Amino acid sequence: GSSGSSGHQEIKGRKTLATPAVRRLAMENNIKLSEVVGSGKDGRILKEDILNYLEKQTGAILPPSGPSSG
Repeated sequence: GSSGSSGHQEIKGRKTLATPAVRRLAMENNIKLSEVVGSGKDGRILKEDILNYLEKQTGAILPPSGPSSG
């Protein structure tokens, strides 16, 4: 055994750079802006980023933890 989890860390960047209409698109889809890899030059997260975050979040890697499968 003696198995451990890689771990988790945080990087500066409290204030997010993205339009207001887009900032909400996340709060509605429970999307972590910070996680949403912005596209705009200045890492500005555009509306497209959101639609691109779900397509990736939906097909994530997760265990069976039961009969359920999706």
